[PDB]
Parts: sequence; structure tokens; C-alpha cells
Amino acid sequence: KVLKISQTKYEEILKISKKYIFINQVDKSFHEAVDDLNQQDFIAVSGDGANMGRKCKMPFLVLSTDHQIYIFDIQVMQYHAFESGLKKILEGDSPKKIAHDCRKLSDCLYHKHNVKLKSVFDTQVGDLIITKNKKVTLPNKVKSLGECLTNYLGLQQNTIDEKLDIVQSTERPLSVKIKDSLARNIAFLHHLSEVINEEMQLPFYRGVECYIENIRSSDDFKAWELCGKLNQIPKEFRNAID
Amino acid sequence: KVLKISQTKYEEILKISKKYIFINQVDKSFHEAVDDLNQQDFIAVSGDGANMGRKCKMPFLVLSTDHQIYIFDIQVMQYHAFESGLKKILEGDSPKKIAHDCRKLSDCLYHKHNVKLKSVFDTQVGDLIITKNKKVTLPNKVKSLGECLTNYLGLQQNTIDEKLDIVQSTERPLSVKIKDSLARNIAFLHHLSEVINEEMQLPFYRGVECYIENIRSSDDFKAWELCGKLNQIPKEFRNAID
Repeated sequence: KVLKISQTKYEEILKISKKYIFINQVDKSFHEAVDDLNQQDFIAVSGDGANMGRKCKMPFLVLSTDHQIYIFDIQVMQYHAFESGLKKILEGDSPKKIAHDCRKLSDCLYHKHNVKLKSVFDTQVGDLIITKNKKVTLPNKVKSLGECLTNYLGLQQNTIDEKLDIVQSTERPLSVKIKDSLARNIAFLHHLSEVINEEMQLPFYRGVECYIENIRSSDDFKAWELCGKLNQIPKEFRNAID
Repeated sequence: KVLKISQTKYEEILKISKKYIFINQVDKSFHEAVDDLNQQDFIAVSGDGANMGRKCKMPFLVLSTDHQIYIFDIQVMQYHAFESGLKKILEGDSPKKIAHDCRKLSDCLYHKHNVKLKSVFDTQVGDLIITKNKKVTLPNKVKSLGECLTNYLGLQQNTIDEKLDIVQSTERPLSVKIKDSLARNIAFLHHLSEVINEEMQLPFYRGVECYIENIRSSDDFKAWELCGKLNQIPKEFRNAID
């Protein structure tokens, strides 16, 4: 069962988590960020800031590429940020938004920002599918972002700062501590998505490999036999997909 | 449960099934076909011709793009066809080879043509995964190409010509009837693959949509409640993925 991210990759991501860009005006850097995000097939979006769903506006929005994290100050820009590129990004078929449990976020964006989130790769729904396909029954609990980062990447339990201070989040200037945290909370989302995608698809890829080998690697006798029994699934196959 | 291909698309494919190109010398048209095939992310390869696995050489090999079917006369060209592009195509990470039950084909290509088939999207392994994820238990029988074409596209039962005449297959000139048949047998492989891919992935895509809607479309009261119970899977979710 054991799945741990490489050191090298960890370090790459940790660098990126410190290299965030904070944007609080519709300016040069805002358009550079919107261009950057629009150049990607996949971007990521954090749930941080929409923990109250429709009850409450977002004070910030965190979006990333693979290579660069962006923190948009929504409290300051308000609808002007959405209307200058962010609503299009979020509502569009492309780019896909990677998210972990986007339920509150969908809710918040629609009713408070007039943004109909669409086209999403949801790592929490991913974990559910992987669990359902493995252990046959789907579980009753879902897994937080932190638990997934632990089970899929081997990161320590409390990497995610799950209780951002509601009052400091609305205070300005926004603290470095909050920012560093928002950046850390999003920074692994890409790689997690890419591990979870792989695990969802593995039973298929492994099944195909089992097919490519099943006859080709047998000795002549068993090869012949197996050609007579093609309507059956290979004996190894149940095994290979688990 | 009901899945039927569109008329329009059927007709497009039926046209293509008549527009095949027969290649029996390493010439201009052979290199044009190898370039064509190398330009694609996905090509298809038929099991026709390798029904005896290692016991017997391939008299022809059928490969296609989306837009063009190719029939390579292996009996005539022998190892010269593989060495001038086909072995690279078949052995490579890319393009992916779409196939239906590639077991005998893997076997035949390795032991008789010295070709290590690799990187495959196997529609039969696809059907198994779809069945396993739907009905929890994987079945004991596999489905032929024809049965899949029936269940996924609604094509009639006997579209596939499953018993090509072994003796006429080795006779030259190769009959038009055989050729028309080889082309017909491969012609739907692309679209089948693309329907089967979709069905394998649908439980995920549907799960994500259920998440995007679950809170956002509730009235205020239920919205609030659901924000308290996030550790649980949405009630609709089991439903949505089936």
C-alpha cells in the first residue's frame, strides 16, 4: 500500500510555496497572472477563504499553476477582479481547476461572487473513487486535504493549516503569516492531483499490461492452451488490477 | 443503460471503412502511411492476422488513424515492413495502440515478428473495468469486439467478420472481399475506444459534478446544514456515480 513523494520533488514544491505573488490591484502583475493561468491545461484553486459558503464573501482567492502560486486580494478588488479575468477562468471548460472538496467553494463563488464554477478535478472525489474501486464499498467518511497529503504523498499530518484566523483574514495589510500559510496550503495540490489521477487509472493500465504479457510470456504449451480459452479472463488479472 | 452511436457518425465511419489503402511494398505510400500514423496520439491495430498467436506469422497487419485505414501486406514485405517503421510504431510509448483483446497479437508479434508490443488502450480490458466498477464483481466471461460494438455503439451483432478464411488470407492477390472485411473490422475501433474511455471515467466526472452542485443548488437552510456535515459524502453521491 505505501506511497511517499520523492525528496527532490518535495523540495521543488517547498521552493514554490515561498515564491508566491500577492496581487491586490488590477495591475500589470494581475494581467501577467491571468495570462499565466490561461496558458495551462490545469490550474489549482484552494478552498481557503470560502469556508462559510454562501454565508460569506471571500477575503482572498488562491490560484496556482504548477510553477507559481497567486494570492488575489478579493476584499480589496471585489467584483473588479472577477470581471478582469478570474470569473472567466473559473467558469470555463478550460483550464480545469484542481480542488480538494470544492463544495463550499462552489457555493461561495456562486452566491457571493456570481461565479458558476465549472470543470474541476476534485482530489477528494478522486480519493472516493480510488477507495470505492479498491475496497468495493465506498466509505462513509471523506478525507481532508491533509489526510490525502498524508496517504498519497506521505506528508506529515498537520502540514495544512486548517483554521485560518477569521478576523486576521479580513484585516489589512494581510499578514505574512497568513500569506505563507495560504501558499503552503495550495502548493501540493498539483502533485496530489497527479498522483490521485494515476491511482484512479492504474487498475486499467495494469489490466492492459497483464493482457500484453499473459500469452507472450508463457511457454509454448501454456500459450496454446490460453489461445483456446480466450472468452475467459486471465487468471492473473484480478490480482494485477489491485 | 442504452448507448447508440449517432447516424451521422456511423456514416462518417462507414465511408472510411471503404477508403482503405493497401500497401504491399516499402514505397512512397508506405512512408506516407508511417508518417500519418506517427503524427497521431492514438492509432488502432486489429487482431486480424494473429489468430494463432506464436504458432503463425501474420499475413497482413491492419493499422489505422482516425481518418485512414491501412492494410500492410506482411506476407510479401516480411521483416522489411517492420524494420522500415512498423516495429517502432508498435514498440513505442507513443502512439498508443488501440486494440480489442491484444493477447494473441502481443504473442504473435513478439515470437514471429520480433516486435515487443507496448503502450496499448485495450477496449476489452476497458469493458472489464467498466463492468467491475458498475456491478462490483468482475464477470467471468469477456466480450468480443462484436459484442462490445453492440453494447457500446448499438451496432448489429454480426458486423464483425470473425472467421476470416485462413487459406484465402495466405493467397495472392489478396481478395477484395478479405480487404473490405479487414477494413470493416478495424473501422469502429477508434470510436469504440472513445466511448469506453468515457464510460470508465464517468463515475469520476459525475462525482465531481455532484460536488459542484451539492451545496450551490440547495436552499439556504440545507446549505448551512450541509456545511456542518462535510466529513460525510453527499447523500446523492452514490447515485450520481452509477
